[PDB]
Amino acid sequence: GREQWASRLGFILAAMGSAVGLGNIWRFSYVTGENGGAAFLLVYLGFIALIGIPIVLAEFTIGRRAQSDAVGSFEKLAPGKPWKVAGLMGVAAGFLILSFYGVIAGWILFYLFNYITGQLWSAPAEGFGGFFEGFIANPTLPLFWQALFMIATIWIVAIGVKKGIERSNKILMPLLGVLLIALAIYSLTLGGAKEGLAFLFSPDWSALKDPGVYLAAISQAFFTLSLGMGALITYGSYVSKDSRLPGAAVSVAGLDTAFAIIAGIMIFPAVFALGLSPSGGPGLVFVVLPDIFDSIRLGPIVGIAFFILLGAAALSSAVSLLEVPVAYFMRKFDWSRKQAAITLGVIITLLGIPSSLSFGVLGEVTIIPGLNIFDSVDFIASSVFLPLGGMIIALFIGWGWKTSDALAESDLTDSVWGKLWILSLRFIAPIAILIVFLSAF
Ligand SMILES: CCCCCCCCCCCCO[C@@H]1O[C@H](CO)[C@@H](O[C@H]2O[C@H](CO)[C@@H](O)[C@H](O)[C@H]2O)[C@H](O)[C@H]1O
Ligand SMILES: CCCCCCCCS[C@@H]1O[C@H](CO)[C@@H](O)[C@H](O)[C@H]1O
Ligand SMILES: CCCCCCCCS[C@@H]1O[C@H](CO)[C@@H](O)[C@H](O)[C@H]1O
Ligand SMILES: CC(C)C[C@H](N)C(=O)O
Ligand code: NA
Ligand code: NA
Repeated sequence: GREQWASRLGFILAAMGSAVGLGNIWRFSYVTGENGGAAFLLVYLGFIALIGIPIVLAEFTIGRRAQSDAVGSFEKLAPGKPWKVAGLMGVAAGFLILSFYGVIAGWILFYLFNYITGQLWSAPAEGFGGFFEGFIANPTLPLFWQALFMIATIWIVAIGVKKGIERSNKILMPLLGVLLIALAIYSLTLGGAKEGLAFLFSPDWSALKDPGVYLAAISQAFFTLSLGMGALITYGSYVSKDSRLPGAAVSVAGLDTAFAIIAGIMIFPAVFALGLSPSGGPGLVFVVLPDIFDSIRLGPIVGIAFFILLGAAALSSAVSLLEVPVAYFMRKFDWSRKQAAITLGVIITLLGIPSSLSFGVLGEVTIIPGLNIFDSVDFIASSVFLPLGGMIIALFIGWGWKTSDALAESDLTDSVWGKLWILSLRFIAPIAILIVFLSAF
């Protein structure tokens, strides 16, 4: 008696709700800002089309065919084979990513609280940078705001696939999109549009000589798509026998890429208008956007609505993160859904506390040479586990299945896209990820 998405539209909304989150605005802004902008963008865009779309389809195909969790989908489709390592790494990557994801999601609830309590309406004397720096440097407060978010994340995954994840507000993600477009229009009028549009859309190939911008591009590509973390295999697992998988893949990435491009038109024109540097770091959007909201007469209302819609999309992305280990520990250890959700949830919360302290007391502590605790947990998950875990998934469909099985389960039997899709999984994606791995390291 295994669960499945009750409604018909629930699967694509859940996958979109998984993809559209903090990686589109927070991470995309500062990863693009410190990687040169336009040149990094085109490489990132080319990775999404060539590699992101096939892997999104590939993860959908594995889960729907096997109807099991992340690891058990490889045990059923290929028993006694080492392909399951991609499922193991994905479970670990979701564990690592969720730990610091809730921390950033704690920053959002804290800013939402301030707007709701009239704090951040006008500019504090320390400035929005000093207010942000002073808040992240505080040890206790972000832990408290990380906890509240994880509780809501735990609450939803414990309720179930049908009653919780499936039952979500359809309006919030378009509301967020409507709010981003309106904010993008306003940012063009601030005076830094030309400076920002040049940084964002005029390629400077000088920054392309470093092979690290490809690694950072493939990292943001897989992060924003929820790939390599067992999410889409799991959301594909609860899918009925008849459903259109290819169009879901293009809708997920197409909508997601639309949400990321608009986030660049809002941030970078606003960055240059304030005279800031695009390579500030993780707190780029937390120091820029409050500056921009304060320029608005009704900015407090804009800020309240902004951190509500963004917080809900971050809520749906973390729910898709927590669902992967819960699904594994349910089948493996016979844990109840509530027990697995609370246990893993509190565990991942404690694992994310070291990432939160790296912005304050633990700033000078590094694990990977030159990278603090937060940058090292992110780098291992995003830049190492996600591509390497995604390469094996591609090789799994390209060389572990017979072609008729892949095209049939992917519904690409009678189309030209099946030929280009198999080409990408067998050669394009695994070789390109390999070349990026060899070049960066
Ligand atoms: C409204 C925010 C998003 C909705 C989710 C929150 C619902 C739960 C509301 C009760 C929990 C709020 O928890 C709240 O955390 C803030 C820290 O930011 C505490 O605030 C504390 O530090 C802040 C700094 O921002 C000071 O301005 C404040 O004087 C001090 O009390 C509040 O004392 C506490 O009440
Ligand atoms: C909403 C869509 C915005 C698209 C922006 C595209 C990038 C424009 S960069 C462009 O570079 C030229 C020199 O190369 C300068 O002469 C121009 O003044 C400057 O604008
Ligand atoms: C969907 C994404 C579409 C992005 C389109 C961006 C086009 C800007 S190209 C840019 O144009 C300048 C002139 O304006 C030239 O001076 C630059 O050398 C050249 O690089
Ligand atoms: C880890 C993922 C759930 C993050 C999500 N894909 C985002 O773009 O925010
Ligand atoms: Na995304
Ligand atoms: Na989301």
